[PDB]
Amino acid sequence: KILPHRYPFLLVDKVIYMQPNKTIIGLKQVSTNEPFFQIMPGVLQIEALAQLAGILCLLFLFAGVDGVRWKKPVLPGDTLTMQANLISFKSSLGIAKLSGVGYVNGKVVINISEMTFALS
Amino acid sequence: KILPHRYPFLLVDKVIYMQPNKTIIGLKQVSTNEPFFQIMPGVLQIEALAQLAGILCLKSDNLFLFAGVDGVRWKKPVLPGDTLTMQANLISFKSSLGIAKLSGVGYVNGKVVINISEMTFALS
Repeated sequence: KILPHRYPFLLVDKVIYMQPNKTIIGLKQVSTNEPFFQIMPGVLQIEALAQLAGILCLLFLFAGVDGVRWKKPVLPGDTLTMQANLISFKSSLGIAKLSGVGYVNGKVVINISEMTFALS
Repeated sequence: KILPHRYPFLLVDKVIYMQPNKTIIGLKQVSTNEPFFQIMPGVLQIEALAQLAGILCLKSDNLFLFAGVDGVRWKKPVLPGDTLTMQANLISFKSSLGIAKLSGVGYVNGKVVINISEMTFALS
């Protein structure tokens, strides 16, 4: 099943765990045959985490990101483990914001304080 | 030529203005031709500027990797054919801890389409 993404390539090979309106965990095996291909740029990590967050929430648009630290370089051979948490949602100012964290071998390679998304 | 960027593409067609230790303006004419996508992914706009900023750090002096980014806001959508006008500003140079901080803005037809408060670079 596939849904939004302005970015052409979905960066979530698998949603291994999801809890409606609360949290979601997924992962990505970085192959040597990735469309954006050697290291996965942290900018595409934001993306992956953005998509996951979007999976959870499910129109939506990526309105902004805050607090991003790329502590480590993702390499082909690395499996990006990701978890995003819904911080707030507003059937008002139609805005939703979640936080995301990505790991490699149980170690944090990326941190995102808050990703903001807007309706339609 | 020159530049480290872990994104295969150089999202900056050309630097139309440079003031070392201070600022830099560049253009990116979004084309239907490219890889990312049809609308331009916000994250690549972070990328497009991040590279523009990097180009400036390189002019200041030394490898600089992208370590953090804050206060990013995507106001308007960038469509193909749009001419991205970006400008990064050198915030600091606390390269005690080997770290640089630039801010950045991108405009399309004189209107702000993206804002990045702080982009952090560092070590090697």
